Amino acid sequence: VKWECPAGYEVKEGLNVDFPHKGMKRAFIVYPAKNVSGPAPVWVPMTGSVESTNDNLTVARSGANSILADHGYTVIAPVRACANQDPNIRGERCNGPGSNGWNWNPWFEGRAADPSGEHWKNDEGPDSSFFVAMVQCVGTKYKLDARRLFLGGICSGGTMTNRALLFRSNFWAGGLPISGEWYVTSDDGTPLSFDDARAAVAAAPTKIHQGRVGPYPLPAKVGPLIVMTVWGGEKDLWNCTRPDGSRFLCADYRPSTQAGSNFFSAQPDVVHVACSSTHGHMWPQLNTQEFNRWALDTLASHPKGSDPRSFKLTQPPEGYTCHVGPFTGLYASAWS
Repeated sequence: VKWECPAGYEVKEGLNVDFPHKGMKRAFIVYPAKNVSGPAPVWVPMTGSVESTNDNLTVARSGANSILADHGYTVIAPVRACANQDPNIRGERCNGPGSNGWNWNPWFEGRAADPSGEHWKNDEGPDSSFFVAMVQCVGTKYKLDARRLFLGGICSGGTMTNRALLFRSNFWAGGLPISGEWYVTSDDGTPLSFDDARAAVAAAPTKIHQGRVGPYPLPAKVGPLIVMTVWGGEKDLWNCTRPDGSRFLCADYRPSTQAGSNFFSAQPDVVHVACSSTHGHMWPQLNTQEFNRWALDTLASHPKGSDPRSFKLTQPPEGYTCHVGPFTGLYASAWS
């Protein structure tokens, strides 16, 4: 890791605006770690399609992620590009289909189903690179632990976490993709409809599935990481909204969390923890802060480069079931 900022950019505690990156002006919020001497672990939380970055950071039901600073983590939260640097924007001009080859507008987290997404098959996108530049810049003002840079999020933020881990596995130490998409495709990269992608995983629940969320094809080997994928249970689904206001099912996180767990579990230098709950499709609701503390501290117990064989999972808060490896309680096993 290299600690550097765009020439003349002065990082500060709180809201940072007009951060220059790839022709765009970005913003992010910093909460320095509390009760920590020396380099502090980093948490980069990302909101979803409707919740504002401020909601994700300060509202209990949305995760109140800024509170992790009180837990000894320097929190660096990026604002969505669609929000035009406003940390309070919710779904306005963000909650909907993406443009310029992107599938969803909240984050540059997946290539579109049509040919315009072709280029994103092997270009991480401006969000993935922005987060790296963001952390590297904050690191010039606050002492950050280069072996403990973690990012995560819910919904589209979870999808973005998946993409970031696949394209920058040599930077991040790990992540927490909570109910994020994988956008499963055929092995040859052909985009699949929601229904077809859903059926593909159901027909082969233990295989590694390609996906529009990452590079095509997925990398044969990624850098050292610890990834904790979270599924919200039977109700972990997302209903899109048509221009006329009507709603319709457009995402099921059972296949996407399964697919992610399959890929990361197969990786030799990646410790994958699969967690299941029953809160649905939103930030973990049961013992929320207990979960945030447990999850981040679990990730921090595996600094980048650590031997996966040395990892020791501890019991999660009541309301969660987790274990190392791919998900197992989502689809019936073959031997069954």
